Amino acid sequence: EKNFVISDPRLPDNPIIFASDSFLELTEYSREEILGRNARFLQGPETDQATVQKIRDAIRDQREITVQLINYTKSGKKFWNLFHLQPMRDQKGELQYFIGVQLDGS
Ligand SMILES: Cc1cc2nc3c(=O)[nH]c(=O)nc-3n(C[C@H](O)[C@H](O)[C@H](O)COP(=O)(O)O)c2cc1C
Repeated sequence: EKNFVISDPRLPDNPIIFASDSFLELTEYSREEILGRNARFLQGPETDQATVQKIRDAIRDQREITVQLINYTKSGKKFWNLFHLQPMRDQKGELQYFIGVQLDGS
């Protein structure tokens, strides 16, 4: 998993708290530009709203999902993101983070 971010769903709007070096390369953002923000900044005009709903539902249900959707780099370059979400639970079985892995399928 080279490109990924980890979010903290115990903080408001599930902000990114960690972004891998490859993710920065992929997306053209600096670490400072994106930590503390929700990963939906990757979306834009052509991102399929139905697929986003599929992600929203998986987050709500706290389950794994793999979808493919149009994302955008900082300059506004489109790419096909083969995206996999995974809930991560602590030692009490309580939701603790989400990991999001991106694969540029373009
Ligand atoms: C860890 C994590 C990684 C995510 N990575 C992406 C991503 O790479 N691309 C994307 O379009 N959305 C990604 N999302 C989803 C958005 O953050 C958001 O959950 C999605 O747009 C659905 O929720 P919303 O309707 O409130 O926008 C990620 C979410 C989480 C929690």
